[PDB]
Amino acid sequence: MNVIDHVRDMAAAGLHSNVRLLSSLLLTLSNNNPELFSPPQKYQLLVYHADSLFHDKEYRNAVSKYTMALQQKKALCLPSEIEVKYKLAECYTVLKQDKDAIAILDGIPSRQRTPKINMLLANLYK
Amino acid sequence: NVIDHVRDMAAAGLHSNVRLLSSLLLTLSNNNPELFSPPQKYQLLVYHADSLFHDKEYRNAVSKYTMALQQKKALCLPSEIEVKYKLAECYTVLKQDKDAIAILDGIPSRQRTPKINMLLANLYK
Repeated sequence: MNVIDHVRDMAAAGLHSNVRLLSSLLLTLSNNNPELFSPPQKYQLLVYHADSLFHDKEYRNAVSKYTMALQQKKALCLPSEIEVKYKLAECYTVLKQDKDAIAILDGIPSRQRTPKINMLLANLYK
Repeated sequence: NVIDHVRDMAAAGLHSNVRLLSSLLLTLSNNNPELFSPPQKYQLLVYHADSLFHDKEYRNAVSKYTMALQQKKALCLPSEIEVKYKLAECYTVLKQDKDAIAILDGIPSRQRTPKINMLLANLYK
């Protein structure tokens, strides 16, 4: 297996605390040793970390990581872009930035929107 | 930070927990010999060995414990005397009496706690 695999596992088992401190350290290490991780791996790392930040309820931090993740995604069973946007939207909502929550969701092609994503939108339109 | 966190989980008694983490941290440290302070490396090792000890992997604990002491010689931190104790506990369970005795005997008498004196006494029968 692999270090990031282990972070995804720990993520699964819900050791959020651990994922946070480790992914954080991993990220620090990544900015100092580029190509210790592959671009797909970096995306994974960012999502796991942001998810972590999110569960810990530090939304502004999560927001920046999420948007960083999406940037990475632009470059070319990984976390779905659509899953990330959803949580991003959630962060914005709690932060009372609905303009921004709406934007990210609305930017998802209508045919690609999930029931969950449509609920959120619906609520936002109020 | 990180090392501090592992400490807290250990204290909390969340052992099967710290094993996974400390393990991954150890392998990382090894690959980035400059990622962690010598003092922090020591902590890691000790904490990992303890988890290896809660899970009952004594031979493996012995290894980590001895690497710990081996490191603490290059030099907050867990008592070197407490490590030596746990180390002797492993040898004992493993029935390596000679090795248990040696490590305890090697502690200056002035510094030997009741626990240690008892283990020794037991081992001397």
